[PDB]
Amino acid sequence: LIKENMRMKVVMEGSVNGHQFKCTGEGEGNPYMGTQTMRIKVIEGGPLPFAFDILATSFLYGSRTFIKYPKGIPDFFKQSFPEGFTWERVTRYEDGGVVTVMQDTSLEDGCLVYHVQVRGVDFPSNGPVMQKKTKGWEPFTEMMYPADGGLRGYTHMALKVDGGGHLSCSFVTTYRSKKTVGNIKMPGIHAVDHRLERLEESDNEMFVVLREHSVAKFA
Repeated sequence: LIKENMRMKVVMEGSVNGHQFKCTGEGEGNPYMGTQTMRIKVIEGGPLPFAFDILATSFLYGSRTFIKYPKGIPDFFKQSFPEGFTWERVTRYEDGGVVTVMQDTSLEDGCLVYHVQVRGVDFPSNGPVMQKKTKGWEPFTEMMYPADGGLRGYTHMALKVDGGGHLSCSFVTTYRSKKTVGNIKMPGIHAVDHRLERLEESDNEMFVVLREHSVAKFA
């Protein structure tokens, strides 16, 4: 079901500090090489009065079908099809800011389909997120842990800010299979190294291309 080339489509809706928005994306990648690209438009609530970087990890640090797994580490995500999987996340940001995310991953007529619900609160008004002074995500390692027939994902990420700073951010994600028939071979503890790059942006972040590279390894 997961071919060497797979397309994906994404609808994201939510709010940050009360500012409502909607984004749509489409893209493609090589699930077995862990590489993917997505073109994203802000279709409602644009221009966003906050850094697009806070959303970036939910379209893609939200696309876990595109991880390169070695034979000996079972692939929870590709095994979950045709039904797919969900992920739920809470992210806490240095200096205040909490983002809660719920995501559904489905496969419809050979295309991966993502729905994402985002709610950000308590970002300080004069901070880099609400002032649009962020400079992208550093590469990051997500630790994957087996948890009662799904996976717990743990990442401690650094959002770059203007003037050479970072904001530390902690991501706890629960990945749950929607499989109603069939089996999943469960992996052990492992790591996934991710590189998420924002390229080809428009001036006010109404159009953004994201590129991600995700490779699994022993912990």
